[PDB]
Amino acid sequence: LEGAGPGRLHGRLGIKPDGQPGYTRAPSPPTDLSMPQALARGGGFNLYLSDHLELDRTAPDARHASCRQLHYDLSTLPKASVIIVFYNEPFSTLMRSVHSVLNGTPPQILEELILVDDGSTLPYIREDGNQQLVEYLKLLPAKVRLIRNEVRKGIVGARMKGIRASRAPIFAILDSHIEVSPQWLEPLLLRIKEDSRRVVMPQIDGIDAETFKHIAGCKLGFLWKLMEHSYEGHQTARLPPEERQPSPTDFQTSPAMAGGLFAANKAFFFDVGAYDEDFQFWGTENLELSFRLWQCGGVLECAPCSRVYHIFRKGGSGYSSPGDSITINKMRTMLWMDEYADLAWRVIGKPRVNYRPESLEKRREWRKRKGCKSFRWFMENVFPEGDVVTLDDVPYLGPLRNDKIGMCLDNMGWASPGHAVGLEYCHGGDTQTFMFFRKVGHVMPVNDDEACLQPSGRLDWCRGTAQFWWDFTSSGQLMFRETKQCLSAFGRKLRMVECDDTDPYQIWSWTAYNPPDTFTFPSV
Amino acid sequence: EGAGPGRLHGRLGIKPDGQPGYTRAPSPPTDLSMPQALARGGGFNLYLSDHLELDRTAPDARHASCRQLHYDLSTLPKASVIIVFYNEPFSTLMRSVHSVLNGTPPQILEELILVDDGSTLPYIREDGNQQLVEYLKLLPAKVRLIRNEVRKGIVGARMKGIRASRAPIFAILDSHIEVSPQWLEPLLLRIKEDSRRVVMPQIDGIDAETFKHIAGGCKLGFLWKLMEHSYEGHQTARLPPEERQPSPTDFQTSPAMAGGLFAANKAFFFDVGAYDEDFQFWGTENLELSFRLWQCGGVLECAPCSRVYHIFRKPGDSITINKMRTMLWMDEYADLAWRVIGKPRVNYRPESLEKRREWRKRKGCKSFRWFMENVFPEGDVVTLDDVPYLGPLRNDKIGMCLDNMGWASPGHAVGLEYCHGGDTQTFMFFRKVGHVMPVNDDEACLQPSGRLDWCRGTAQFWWDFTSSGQLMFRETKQCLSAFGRKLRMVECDDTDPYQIWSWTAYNPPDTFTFPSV
Ligand SMILES: O=c1ccn([C@@H]2O[C@H](COP(=O)(O)OP(=O)(O)O)[C@@H](O)[C@H]2O)c(=O)[nH]1
Ligand SMILES: O=c1ccn([C@@H]2O[C@H](COP(=O)(O)OP(=O)(O)O)[C@@H](O)[C@H]2O)c(=O)[nH]1
Ligand SMILES: [Mn+2]
Ligand SMILES: [Mn+2]
Ligand SMILES: [Mn+2]
Ligand SMILES: [Mn+2]
Repeated sequence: LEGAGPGRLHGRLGIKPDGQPGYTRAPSPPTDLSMPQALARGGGFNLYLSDHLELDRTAPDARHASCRQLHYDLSTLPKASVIIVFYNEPFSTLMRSVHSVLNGTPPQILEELILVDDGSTLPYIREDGNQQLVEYLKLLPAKVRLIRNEVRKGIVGARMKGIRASRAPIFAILDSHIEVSPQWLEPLLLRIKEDSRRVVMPQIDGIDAETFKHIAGCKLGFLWKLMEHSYEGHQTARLPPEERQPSPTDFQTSPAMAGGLFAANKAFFFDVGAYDEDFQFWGTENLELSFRLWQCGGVLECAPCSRVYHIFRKGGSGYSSPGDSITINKMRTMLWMDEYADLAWRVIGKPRVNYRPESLEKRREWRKRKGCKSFRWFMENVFPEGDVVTLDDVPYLGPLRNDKIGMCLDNMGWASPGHAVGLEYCHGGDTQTFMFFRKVGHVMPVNDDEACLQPSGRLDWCRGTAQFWWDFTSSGQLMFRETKQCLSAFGRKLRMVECDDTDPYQIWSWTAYNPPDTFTFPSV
Repeated sequence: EGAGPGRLHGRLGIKPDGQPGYTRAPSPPTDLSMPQALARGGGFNLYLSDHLELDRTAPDARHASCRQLHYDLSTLPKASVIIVFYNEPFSTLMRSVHSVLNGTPPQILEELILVDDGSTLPYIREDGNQQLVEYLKLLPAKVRLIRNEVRKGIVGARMKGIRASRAPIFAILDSHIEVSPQWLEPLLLRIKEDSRRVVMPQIDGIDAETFKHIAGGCKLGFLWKLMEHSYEGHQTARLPPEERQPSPTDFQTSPAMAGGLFAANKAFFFDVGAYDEDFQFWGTENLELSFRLWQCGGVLECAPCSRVYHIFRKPGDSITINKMRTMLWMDEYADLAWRVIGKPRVNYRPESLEKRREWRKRKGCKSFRWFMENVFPEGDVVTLDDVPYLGPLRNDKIGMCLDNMGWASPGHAVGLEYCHGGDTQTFMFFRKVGHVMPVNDDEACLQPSGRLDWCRGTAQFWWDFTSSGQLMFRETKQCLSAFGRKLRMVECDDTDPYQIWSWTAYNPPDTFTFPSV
């Protein structure tokens, strides 16, 4: 288009022949607006507001002041195809994303913008509907090209379609509800140019769901629930001294990624394994990629100078996925965890589903023909700062039983942090199973490695502090280091008392965790 | 203690002197009024129960083929029978305990837990005549009484028993029941082979007035009023051919449960969520468990060889709440269930309900769509596309809507009234059976006579809503007309404005958003 300049590097977007925008902008949201139910009608974010906000919405520059003091030679960088996959995404969010990309990315480095309709059922995105999307696209450069799936395949399914259709040496995947900051793609391209084996991910800022205000705020690990988790304080303390507070312009390696939003050399991406194409809908596809990448000769970095705003959803869901899809994706990811899969399996509930075993083994066959390294290696070199680097760091996993009263601890059915622990009759169920992390002395319910027992008799969010460090003595006591008192089950009440090996009420029996050397997947 | 067949636990309830510790009452009076006696007894004739023996033999209701089975008692897991009760009469409560001990081998019965849910009767009291507490001393040690300081409800009372149970398996029973031979043996074997199975005995009946033993429908669905309903005729026909006439000895799956008489592995039960302990007093806890059980990796089966007789009898806010909480497990279908029970707006404890929404997602429980397509695919509404119309049936010519006239119960006539946009003027359509029904009662069906009647899945209730807007009845090929504020059938003709109706389309959201408080 024409009108090129700073702020609209691809020209004035969204103008018809007449010269007036082809987007009917909405008036200010109502005064009599109920916010808690609007975040459901909008599918996670306030849509009355997004519809009233302009598609060419300026956004503050969130990169560090030192990041702006850089220079990139556009003529010497490879072009890249940005891929935006979307399903039933509202018009305002989807176009504001495309606008933000086209407005803030030089055309010299943007080969194309591929939009992937993953079987949307909205009338504006359907080819048997009002045709608002397709019609409006003619008002965008040819770079922007829409492609569809006749049926919803999921993130993995839709993302491969975009990458497979991409034409550039590099692709950059983005969400359909995003806004970028200046020079967001330039750092990624330069980094992948010098080593095609690097998968680089931008730092993700936020667009508030309710207010749409721009909110600011690199190393990311994982939880044994098979969820991404940001490096905590005690984990950043285990870092090498010179990497504990890296500079704002440095590329920092990350054990894991936050799911989507990354750039990668297309050829390499297909040679390090693309995406397990049996992963369904939403799920843990971000870890299988993270684990697989590192073990098979790749690098995962984050560029603090490449920042992108993202609408994290709140009090609502944008789409509906089946209940089994999440467990399947986790089971398949456990293939890359080797012996540690035994623990991951118990945290997610020792589940047994149809994880498509036939195709999962062919990935194991692929894994061995590629010579990919082990997860123990991964844990010892890529994520050595984790609380569980070896399965010896989980010495006890099982019921915490007091023989005197003949009972064991019980989460009372809610393993989520915040509620109180009670004494009940032992039935050997997951509700009465507890594991121990010796690196931080955390006593946690098996089904949630974020909940930690405290002297108060209740669970709370696990922090690697003196407020959660427990000691399991040789006598069998649960001693709390800070106060140096031991936990007693006297009268079916949880109390702290002077430690004393003669008090049978404070002697506990905790099963030892001596799992196998190799995890054998379940049956179907 | 004198043990043998018929009294597998020995002679129960005898004092040291050698005389029963229960004074039987004489035959009920001849000048007895049944309606007044069935009131003092609380549902069942208590004058008779008091005169009936606690060691009352009962006919074996099991199929003759069920008796040709063999169980090795030494290889079966012990089970804790839990009987919860509130203000249950002595005779009925004890005849049950006697029947259990009399018809259950001691090797497989770890204990029998009696749960007093805050009874206020003098015989059940720590400050009363102490009839129950004393008489229990004359029963084996297996029998253990425990109480709740205040009436907590079924959910509250049953959990107290399950938590107090010490056996790998528990069996929940009513306080007014009598068992058949080998009632517990089939259940234990089934749960031993797969701890994920929740097995239910088939329920026979004890008449309330005469106390006759009555023979007893193993497949159970549900209504959009959130009530269990036994598979109707047209529903059993949608079953696969190999399950339309199941054998008397085969275990048959049931989408839902009809009251809380079931056995389950204790560990499994607590991992499948157990019972929403925010459910209050009596209510629909049987469906919330059923939906949750199936979606979270469990099975609900019925054992036709395990039979139990049950004496069927003859606050209000708790019930609406329990239904709201159950709708959490229905996903988008809650929109339909919500309008059928009257768009209620109450304090459903929206806080603790979210902990279930997280609990459900942390467990990876499947969707209600899955449930309806795999567990209850024989239902009349498998998808919300099976309910295409929901709204007033309006005739623009006379400017009126249909009206249930304030009753909605089957049997009453439909009249024509002026549209006010209320629930009494709302009607939904089930396309699998062509039922025109009032929204507040999916058991009432429009008929050509101009009246509602019990919905039966027959050609006698199948309506067709044409593209022109007519209500055509398939059997007679006649259309409904509102000529003269009267409902009558006329030869169909799209040019007649009196037989053209406007019915709102039902295109609900993709996810149900609960109301506020
Ligand atoms: O079956 C699906 C599910 C999601 N998405 C899209 O994938 C992108 C990433 O998912 P999402 O943003 O919902 O994940 P989040 O980052 O919010 O956790 C979004 O544009 C979704 O609309 C898709 O195309 N198909
Ligand atoms: O607040 C209550 C109400 C009832 N029950 C007992 O729970 C059992 C099942 O209740 P209900 O009488 O409704 O059984 P149904 O008659 O529906 O089979 C009976 O033994 C009741 O006495 C109880 O423990 N607490
Ligand atoms: Mn997103
Ligand atoms: Mn943390
Ligand atoms: Mn009953
Ligand atoms: Mn019926």
